[PDB]
Amino acid sequence: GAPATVTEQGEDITSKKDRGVLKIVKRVGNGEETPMIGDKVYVHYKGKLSNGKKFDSSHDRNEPFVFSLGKGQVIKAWDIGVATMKKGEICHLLCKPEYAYGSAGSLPKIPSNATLFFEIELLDFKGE
Repeated sequence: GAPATVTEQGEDITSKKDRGVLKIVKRVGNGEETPMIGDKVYVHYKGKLSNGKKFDSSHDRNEPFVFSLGKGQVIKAWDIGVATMKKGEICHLLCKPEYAYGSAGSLPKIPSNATLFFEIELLDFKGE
């Protein structure tokens, strides 16, 4: 399924080249520009564990997830991954634990040492 495919066929987008964050572009976005550091980004997402269980989805809330890019407001894999996206893009992101919740996890749903799968849609980005 999709998690296996991004694991086996995804692009390493880390600057360290450690395969900690893998990406596949699923829907091509608009033009060329990607957000810049500090922009207010609006996304929809769904996340799953490696046991197949969905842990969260913004679609279920009828509102986007909003954060300031490149400021450590989200897990490392998201700062890295969302920075590569075009407006309107949908991607799949595989996040090894060192770029996610590490040994701590996120209690109760995300266990220790968890590799995470996300589908992410970049809705919009704005400077303030």
